[PDB]
Amino acid sequence: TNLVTSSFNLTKPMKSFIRRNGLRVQESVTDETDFVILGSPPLRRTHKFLLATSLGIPLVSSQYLTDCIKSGKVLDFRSYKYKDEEAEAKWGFRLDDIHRRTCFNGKRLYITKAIRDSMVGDSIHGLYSILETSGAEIVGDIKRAQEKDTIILAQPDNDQEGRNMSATGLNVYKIELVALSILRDRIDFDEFLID
Ligand SMILES: [Mg+2]
Ligand code: NA
Ligand code: NA
Repeated sequence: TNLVTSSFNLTKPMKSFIRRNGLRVQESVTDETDFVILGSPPLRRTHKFLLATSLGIPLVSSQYLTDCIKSGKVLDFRSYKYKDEEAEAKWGFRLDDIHRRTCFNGKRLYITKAIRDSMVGDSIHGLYSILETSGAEIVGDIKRAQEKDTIILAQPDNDQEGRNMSATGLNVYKIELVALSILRDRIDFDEFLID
């Protein structure tokens, strides 16, 4: 059984339980991950959480491993699904909505130069990873971003490409579109439209 943790301090006794009971901690979420343990509420919208949600991987409470130790047994993690009604209301999604996301399947996305340059390193890496994991095609040539139904992600300010594309009549969207659409498995374009 393969698990990942996010926003959680695995203890030494928990690592020993994992080692002795046929569990394995992975560094990254993949299709081979069976569940992700998250730190206790308030839920943090980490990269691992977003990838797990996109891939249909269950999220599990921090209490699971403690109860496994107390019981001396590998309990059913499905009985320890993560709960946070506050986050569900904030972001408009449901944690028990566990399935592979389809909302970016077949979609083409253009990310402006301003975003690419500002996010160089871990941030842009994460954005490309969530998109590609979710079946999106990333467009590199701004001239191809004119093609029908391309989703253009831009900054609301200080973004020459976003400004110029909007000036042609195209719509450009805030980067927050991606994380929230994964959580909802639905793209609510008007919420993210840049004026
Ligand atoms: Mg870590
Ligand atoms: Na962390
Ligand atoms: Na415009």
